[PDB]
Amino acid sequence: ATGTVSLTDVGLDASYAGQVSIGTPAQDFLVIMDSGSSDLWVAGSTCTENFCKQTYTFDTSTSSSFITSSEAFNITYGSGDADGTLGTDTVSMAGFTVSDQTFGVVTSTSANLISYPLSGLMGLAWKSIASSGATPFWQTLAASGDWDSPEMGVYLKRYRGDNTASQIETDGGQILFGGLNTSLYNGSVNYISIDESEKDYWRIPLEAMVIQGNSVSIASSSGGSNPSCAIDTGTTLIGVPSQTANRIYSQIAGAEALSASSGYEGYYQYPCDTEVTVSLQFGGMSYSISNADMNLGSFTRDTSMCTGAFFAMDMSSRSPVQWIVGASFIKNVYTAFRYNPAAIGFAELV
Ligand SMILES: *[C@@H]1O[C@H](CO)[C@@H](O[C@@H]2O[C@H](CO)[C@@H](O)[C@H](O)[C@H]2NC(C)=O)[C@H](O)[C@H]1NC(C)=O
Ligand code: NA
Ligand code: NA
Repeated sequence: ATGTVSLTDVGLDASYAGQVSIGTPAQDFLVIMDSGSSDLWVAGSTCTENFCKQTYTFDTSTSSSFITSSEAFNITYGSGDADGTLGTDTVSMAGFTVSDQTFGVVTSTSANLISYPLSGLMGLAWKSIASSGATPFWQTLAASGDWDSPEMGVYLKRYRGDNTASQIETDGGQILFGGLNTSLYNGSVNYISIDESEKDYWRIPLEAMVIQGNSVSIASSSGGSNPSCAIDTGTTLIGVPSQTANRIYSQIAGAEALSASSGYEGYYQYPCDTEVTVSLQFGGMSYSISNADMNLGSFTRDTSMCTGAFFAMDMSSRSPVQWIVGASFIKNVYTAFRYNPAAIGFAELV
């Protein structure tokens, strides 16, 4: 079989979310679809955080199939963390069901992790990085032979650069579970193979980067000659090692690091009237990033300067990834996440 999740684009390409349903009878939630993590969680109805007061929450007491657990749930993202306890219940998405899906019932988070209309997050990466130890929903489906083809196809719609766009766009893209949507891409899919040691994040090697026509050195202390890049639908921008970010912005005349005084340490800005030409090389092909994705607008009162989508994020030397490649990149390609043989594919959008 196949099944489609319609995506809502929240926050001007900040987060892409789809509907999950949990419990009996079903309780429905809009959750971040996150190819950079592997746990499902939803804000619980007992949560006393302010955001929980203003969004839909999961009432464990009104699900007749809910199996409680005292086991703690704790997950950390680059943007913050979420805590609560594990639970088990029937979960559906895209017309599929997992009867005894383990997930987090969250009752605290770091400030501003999520808000209305979101209620949680569904991890689309591999079991080995699931904090809960549970097999991810998507992975159960793939492993069971339920899918026509063992892959997920992703389209993220772009609103950044549209001056009349809303903070909630329900026409936000699509995830196809169990195949690729041939109406949304053109030409052949270029698959980059992922070996058995790399089934954690969805990650692939960066071969090269070109900005303003200059090939940037992508060597790093953590990642050696070539970084391993999380292809991460759950992040907004492109996070890279500090050294690499410095090198990137050195290729744009007039670029400078934003001071920590601004409140934007790790970000860089450059002249707003410079259209930046930039591509990332994966699997022997260059993939362009449109100027509408690259230019985030002015972050300070100096309106002649605009912030770029690449930012400095030094990561744990315990991380297997040195780049986090978010929606800023992904909006420019149709993306296939292939379970078997394990691979990430890219195609030109139609
Ligand atoms: C592939 O993507 C296309 C384009 O988004 C989907 O087409 C829509 O499907 C719905 C109902 O299934 C129609 O009512 C819409 O009018 C279609 N939109 C357009 C622009 O044609 C299509 O459903 C997707 N296919 C799969 C299998 O997910
Ligand atoms: Na993530
Ligand atoms: Na420099």
